[PDB]
Amino acid sequence: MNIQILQEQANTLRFLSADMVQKANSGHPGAPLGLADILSVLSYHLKHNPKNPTWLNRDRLVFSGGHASALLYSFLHLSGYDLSLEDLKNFRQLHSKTPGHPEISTLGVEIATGPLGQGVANAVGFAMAAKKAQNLLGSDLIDHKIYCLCGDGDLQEGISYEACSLAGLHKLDNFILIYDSNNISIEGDVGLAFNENVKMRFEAQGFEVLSINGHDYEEINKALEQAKKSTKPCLIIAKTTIAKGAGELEGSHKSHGAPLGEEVIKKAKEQAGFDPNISFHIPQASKIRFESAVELGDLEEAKWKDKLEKSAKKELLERLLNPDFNKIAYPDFKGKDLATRDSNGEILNVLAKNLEGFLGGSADLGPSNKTELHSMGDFVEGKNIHFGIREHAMAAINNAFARYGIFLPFSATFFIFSEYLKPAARIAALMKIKHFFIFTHDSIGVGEDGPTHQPIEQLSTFRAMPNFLTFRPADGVENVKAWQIALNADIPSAFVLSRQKLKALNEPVFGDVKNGAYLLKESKEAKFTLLASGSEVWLCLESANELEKQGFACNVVSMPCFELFEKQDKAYQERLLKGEVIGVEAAHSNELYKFCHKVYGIESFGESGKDKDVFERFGFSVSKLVNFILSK
Amino acid sequence: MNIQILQEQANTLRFLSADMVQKANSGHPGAPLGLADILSVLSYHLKHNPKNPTWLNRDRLVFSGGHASALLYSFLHLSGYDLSLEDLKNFRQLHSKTPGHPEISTLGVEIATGPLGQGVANAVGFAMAAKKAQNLLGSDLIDHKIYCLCGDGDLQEGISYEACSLAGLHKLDNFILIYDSNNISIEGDVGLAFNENVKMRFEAQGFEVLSINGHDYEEINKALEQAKKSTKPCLIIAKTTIAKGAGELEGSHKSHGAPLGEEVIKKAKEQAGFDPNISFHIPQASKIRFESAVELGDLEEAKWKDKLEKSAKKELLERLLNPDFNKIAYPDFKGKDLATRDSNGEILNVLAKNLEGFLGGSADLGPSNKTELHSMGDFVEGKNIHFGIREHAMAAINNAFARYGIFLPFSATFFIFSEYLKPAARIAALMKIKHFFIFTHDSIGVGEDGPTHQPIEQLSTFRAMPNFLTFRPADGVENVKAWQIALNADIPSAFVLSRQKLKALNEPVFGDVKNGAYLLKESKEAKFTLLASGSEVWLCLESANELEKQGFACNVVSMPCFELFEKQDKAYQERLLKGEVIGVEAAHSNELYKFCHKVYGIESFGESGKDKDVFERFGFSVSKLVNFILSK
Ligand SMILES: Cc1ncc(C[n+]2csc(CCOP(=O)(O)OP(=O)(O)O)c2C)c(N)n1
Ligand SMILES: Cc1ncc(C[n+]2csc(CCOP(=O)(O)OP(=O)(O)O)c2C)c(N)n1
Ligand SMILES: [Ca+2]
Ligand SMILES: [Ca+2]
Repeated sequence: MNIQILQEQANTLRFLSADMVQKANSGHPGAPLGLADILSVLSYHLKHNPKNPTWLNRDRLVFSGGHASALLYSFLHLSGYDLSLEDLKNFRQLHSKTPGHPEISTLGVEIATGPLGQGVANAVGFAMAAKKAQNLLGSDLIDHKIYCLCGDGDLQEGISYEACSLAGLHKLDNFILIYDSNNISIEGDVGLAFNENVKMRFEAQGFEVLSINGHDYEEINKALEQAKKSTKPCLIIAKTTIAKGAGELEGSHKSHGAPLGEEVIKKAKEQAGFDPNISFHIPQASKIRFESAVELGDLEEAKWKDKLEKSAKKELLERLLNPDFNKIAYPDFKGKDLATRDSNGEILNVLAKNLEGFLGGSADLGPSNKTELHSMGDFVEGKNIHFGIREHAMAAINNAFARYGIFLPFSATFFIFSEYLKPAARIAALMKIKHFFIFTHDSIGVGEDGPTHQPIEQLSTFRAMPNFLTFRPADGVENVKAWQIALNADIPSAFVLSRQKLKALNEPVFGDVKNGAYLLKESKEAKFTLLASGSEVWLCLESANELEKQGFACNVVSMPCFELFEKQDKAYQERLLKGEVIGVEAAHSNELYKFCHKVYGIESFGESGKDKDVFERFGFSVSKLVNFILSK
Repeated sequence: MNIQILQEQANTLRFLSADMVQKANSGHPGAPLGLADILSVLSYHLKHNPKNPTWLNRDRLVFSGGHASALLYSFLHLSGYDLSLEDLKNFRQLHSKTPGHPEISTLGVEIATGPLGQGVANAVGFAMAAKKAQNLLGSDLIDHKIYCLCGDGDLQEGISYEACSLAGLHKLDNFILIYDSNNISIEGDVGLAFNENVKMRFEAQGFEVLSINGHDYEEINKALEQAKKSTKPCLIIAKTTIAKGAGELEGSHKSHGAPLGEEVIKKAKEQAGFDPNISFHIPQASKIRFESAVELGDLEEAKWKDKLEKSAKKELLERLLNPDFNKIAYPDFKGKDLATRDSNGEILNVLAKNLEGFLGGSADLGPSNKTELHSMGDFVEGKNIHFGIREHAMAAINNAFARYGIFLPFSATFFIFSEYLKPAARIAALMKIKHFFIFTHDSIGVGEDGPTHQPIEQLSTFRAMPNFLTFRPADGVENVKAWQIALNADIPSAFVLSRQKLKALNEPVFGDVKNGAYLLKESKEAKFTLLASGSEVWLCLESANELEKQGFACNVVSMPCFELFEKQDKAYQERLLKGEVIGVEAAHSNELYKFCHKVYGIESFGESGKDKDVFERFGFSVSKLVNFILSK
């Protein structure tokens, strides 16, 4: 470790990154160039095995400024991960392993980033997950760091303050946040929009704060040594120059998000002692030095595996890595009238008891969402996590729990406030992680709290989001079957649950919850089919009975999951959807026109009043629905 | 102003609030009881006219903890606003003037609150709007305060840190934030989830911070006098006891969100010297003292009107209050191929030039969203607001600009990051305010940045949200017509705009943009109708020309606004939607099944690659769409 080798290594990273952006004619060269000295020093401190990116006790590295992807990919390549030089040459191209922002399908990428702020919160989540993993498995087996690189944009986002609040509270002395402070954003000088005392901000949240020049190798190294010894979460404020090394583009906002240009790169290479006429050059000394991570990480992982072999926690780790969902005996809710928040809370408790890695919490609404895991204690010793009023950071934190390697997390709030965490839910979907979203208080049935607390459009949002099952169970039995599918699925799920008591259903007549929609009532030569979910299913059952008394044969379809129903074959859908099909939901759900001729929904915002008063006002009564169905 | 009258006034507020919650058997009595001493003192400082809640230079009061509604309503009633005692007795009842959280249809309510954090950001917005109003009209005409009451929940939300960052930057010495620090939330002790040094946090953001006992009248008054003289935004940290005055429920989390109970209220009244056997009692001295606001506010408004009469800014205020949208000469984009972000940026500049109160900005993406108002300067002297990377607080701030009385604000970001501000967009919709949302980079056409930056489900979300027009113009001419409707509408609008160049359309054949969907091509005996919006309209025009060459008569429908089309009469919709109707959009838009037999959309997340590569991968080519339409 000396200046000449560190300079060569950092410049190798710079010019790989610049060359990648240039070949693509797209991307972000400024942050890579600004960060290249820090990452060169950090490569000496990072404990990781490039040949086994799943090693449980690896240090976790997060690039919250995911636009700096070319630098990440340069580093993964150089360090010996399964990412080739040819992969680097296909930066930002269709179907490459080097997409414009990082994706977990690229080995070595810990978590997808891009939407600013998320990475900072994910890094907090990894640090909390590491603290829990240490509680379970012991400090002999879990003792690693979590490093996050972030920029101005990350620290302006609300989610960064939310997550960092939690990091200070939980004394996350495994978390090192490195802030690239380059005074530049897309609109130019960061001073146009931000002038906080960042050191005071973070000290207020319980961090130790170090302040460095991010192009001085000795200072970077000294800060990392001191950070690694901290008794607090630590922030390193690193003053850098955007596009450092790129001559006329140094410090320019124009370097943020467009290629540097061929001539700028040539001049830059000249100044650094690189040949301007070659691209994608990796000097020998740098190549050997970066790739030493392979030998060193192999040895560290071997040492760890030896500690695991001696551990009393071997069998526990095996259960955490291989949960048996089929063994679980769920509650039997057959014939029991209940609010689905209450059925769901019972199920959460059964899962927490059966699954040592199943945990989670609510954003200050445990008692209302019914998510308390009774007698299972508070984090870190126990399983209940108190996220505070921090819906967005809760979801981004739990995204990281779901990536850590041994956890099955849930996030809970009122369905209306799903909107506060939706960007993080989207990242769960993009990554196809197993993270469960618990959303209670699902409709105008909320009643008195009024229209700011009454969901209308949120069902449409979650249904429209790809890679995300949205279950809206009509009773406890549906709620169980929903969980059984969710645990076995390869994508995340949300559970949309009532405040109010719902009536238990009779048994399926044809199909079941796994088909997304199924029949509760089936009539030969049906003139009408009433299709509903959740709280509206009994309205439909009753309306269908009135229609039958008037001489109309009816099917009734329960649809606890739209997305699953979309996947059924045509013969199945045809058997359910007979005659004139009317969909009925306390939501503004135009998507039901995919399966229904008519939709009996809610097209406005709600009203503050008693639940029965509000449902009647919005037309959810047997008399009104029957009059609609009979068109008069 | 003495202790005996202040105590009686505060207890009047307590027991009105308690009695209201109790009669409704629903609501939040804890915060009202905790806040009653502060609001009693604050009533002496607040400058307002109960008989004219639109008085432009009134102090603006915001209850960010909108669950404390019963206290707000008690105060409005007592002060002489148009809210009756009978209204108080219909708290939380269907169609009352006293809904569970405050709504602007209740006179005296400055902004709808309920979703935590929003109010704090709205209060920052009112303070910024006041600073701008002072820039325009002079400090002789604008010199009022903005008071915000907030709780733990507000200050844990990210949006509160975002907005308070901006308040410190902009030196908002008209903003007084009063934090009800009662150590209690729904999950119990706030320490389970939050332990920041709140004074240090706010000092880091450029605030003066005062710390008081919120049940000591002299200390409250002294803090307000000092706050009103501050050269910084000021935070008053007020230590209170939740449900103060309610005996066994004092300091209990059970008082947060459920009625205190009849016996608890009786005991409370006994201890305060009120008759336990009467409800909704207003003592004479308190009644006279609170209602003195009527005489005092009438006199202050009269004095102000005299200052207005002498002002050089009289004619300007009249133009601000009565904008003439019909006079505006928009750009003529007929036959011009352009990205709709670029057409839209030109329109923004024309509006900013024509309308003295039209202003706004982007969340660090001015250069990319094309929202710079060229040569119109930076806030406060000018019109461009640099929100930073703070999408959520931007929207909540602009909600308040739209409520202030003289402004027409826009908020801008990439459409994918609309998700970060959606809860505040919902409040714009709930209030039916004129606030315009500018969302560029609307589809997989984004290209290289990849799936985290490529909208899929966001169109469904905004369409599903009530009271919100979502325009997705196919060319510059549609973009203009969209603005013309948006300015005349009684609800907010979003503009969903391309990164990439789009082809100019030919003229409408039947209907126009004001109908939501209209015909570009109409054929007798059409076998197919191709319906699209935005960037997909030319695909449809070309595909329809290929279908015609193969012998199939086709209609082509441009649908720049789904919500407007939903409002057209059946005869109009029937003329457009002929034969087999296929909807085509680069979105996962199942809502199109409302108007289409088939939907040719995107059902997954996107991909990082060149825009032309990504569109081809996802099927957006004439050959592929024609093969789909011909079912083979
Ligand atoms: C939530 C969110 N909003 C907006 C963006 C677009 N964006 C990408 S980077 C950037 C500026 C970030 O600057 P910094 O974080 O300061 O980037 P650096 O320029 O210094 O490379 C923005 C607004 C985003 N990726 N995510
Ligand atoms: C964004 C958001 N999340 C959750 C809620 C539900 N909620 C209402 S008040 C509250 C606790 C707020 O506590 P404080 O603000 O501490 O209320 P106080 O109990 O002291 O009356 C919560 C979680 C909400 N209204 N908005
Ligand atoms: Ca920066
Ligand atoms: Ca509180």
